[PDB]
Amino acid sequence: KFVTASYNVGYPAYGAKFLNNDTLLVAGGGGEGNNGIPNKLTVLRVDPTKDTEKEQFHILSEFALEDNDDSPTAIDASKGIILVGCNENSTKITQGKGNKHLRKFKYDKVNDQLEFLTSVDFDASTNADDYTKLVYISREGTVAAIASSKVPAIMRIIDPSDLTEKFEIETRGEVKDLHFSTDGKVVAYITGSSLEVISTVTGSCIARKTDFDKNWSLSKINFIADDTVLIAASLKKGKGIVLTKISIKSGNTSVLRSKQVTNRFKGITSMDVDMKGELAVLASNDNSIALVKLKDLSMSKIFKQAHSFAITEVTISPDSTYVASVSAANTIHIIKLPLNYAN
Ligand SMILES: [K+]
Ligand SMILES: [K+]
Ligand SMILES: [K+]
Repeated sequence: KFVTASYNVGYPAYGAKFLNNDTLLVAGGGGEGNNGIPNKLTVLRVDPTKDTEKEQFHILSEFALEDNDDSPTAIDASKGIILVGCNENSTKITQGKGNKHLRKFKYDKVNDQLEFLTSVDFDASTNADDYTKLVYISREGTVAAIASSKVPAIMRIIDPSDLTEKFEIETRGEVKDLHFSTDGKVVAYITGSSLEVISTVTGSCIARKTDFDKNWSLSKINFIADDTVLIAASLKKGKGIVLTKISIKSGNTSVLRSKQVTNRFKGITSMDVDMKGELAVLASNDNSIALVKLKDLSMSKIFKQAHSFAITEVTISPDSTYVASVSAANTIHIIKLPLNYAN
């Protein structure tokens, strides 16, 4: 019923995104050391049904980042535009030489090749410990949002064409996760205990919510419909994951439905929702990939030990055919779903 396949990409992977139905973008590396381990962007064609590794995972192109660059920490892609969070060498950073840590690439869909376009230093930081925590770009590729680990927490909303900052949002607490609505006109973000919704056009508040259970730690957020977000939280005391749907309208929010979908794990490291808005995928702390059917908020399948440790990102192809996950254990896990699985 499910076809699965695994591949060792050759370096610890920290980001993954599907460029189309069939093509996976992966980013990561061994970091800045003179260690014989590359820092790379890798583009692969995947087909988990085939018999050999070369057929299941075909590498279309690779971009070698600097051997003395940090490993990439975050990526996203939309319509051939690729945005990558990646510190330069710590020495260059520390000695005030500049940190072009937000980089723009182009994937040529016909050439399959990767091109470095331009990069920019947004944080103006001289602390090598600061990294780009979140990188997201809207479906149409017209707006993006990035988030530093640095203090105080700031969300920058930028133009992906030339990497200019549209506006700077000083968030109140630490930004946990982040998502754009499908039209790209709204970005929603979460801290550990609040939801904030902002227009990407004006920078104005649209809606806000802070009355979550005090035992909840908000973890991830994805849009599932035009005016509806899905928030994943973990139990502070106890073990479990709550998925909640919150509707956003006219300055107010309302909880459509809330439900704990499992008690098997303590927390999750990644979440994605398919474009159809029907399926959610979770990557757990204990290294599982879980499939959640959004109509019922029910967990319908768990792939135990899909990586050996640290699952960094999970991504669903636009046709809802493949579920891809990558980890710091150097592995890529591919799941093929039966057609209309969630239905
Ligand atoms: K290296
Ligand atoms: K890194
Ligand atoms: K998200």
